Amino acid sequence: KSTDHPKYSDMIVAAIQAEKNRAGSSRQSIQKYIKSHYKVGENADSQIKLSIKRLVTTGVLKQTKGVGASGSFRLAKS
DNA sequence: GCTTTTTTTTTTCACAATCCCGGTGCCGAGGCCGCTCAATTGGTCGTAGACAGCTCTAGCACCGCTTAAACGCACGTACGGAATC
Ligand SMILES: [Ca+2]
Repeated sequence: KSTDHPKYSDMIVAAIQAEKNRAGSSRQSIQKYIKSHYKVGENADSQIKLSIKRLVTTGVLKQTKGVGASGSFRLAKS
């Protein structure tokens, strides 16, 4: 029953939930949609990718396709 | 989830065009022939260039500063392209 309060992971729950029920939000896609006056100028997104894989493992996130040329990971309903 | 609607299918039917065949007939690809001139045979005679030996050109290697240009990095404007009509 430990409430964890992440930083960049909080940043991706708004970047995942900004689009709804159709599987269209990728690491490459999210990084260009989220890069607005806060984050590390360069290689901030490597931690974006670490945040997303750990978010998948909590159970909040799922995937249909991912990495390379195309992807999509979105919030599996609680 | 449930009707109650659009949206996108699939299906079914009639029709146009193309496709494949054998039948037919015409002519040019193919080969033969008989001749001829260009390739071959064997010859002389000259030098183009292969090769050895030497010169010394200029390409390579290396080095030590002095910036100028490349890098990367942040930021956001005007650009590309999706949408509409
Ligand atoms: Ca000869």
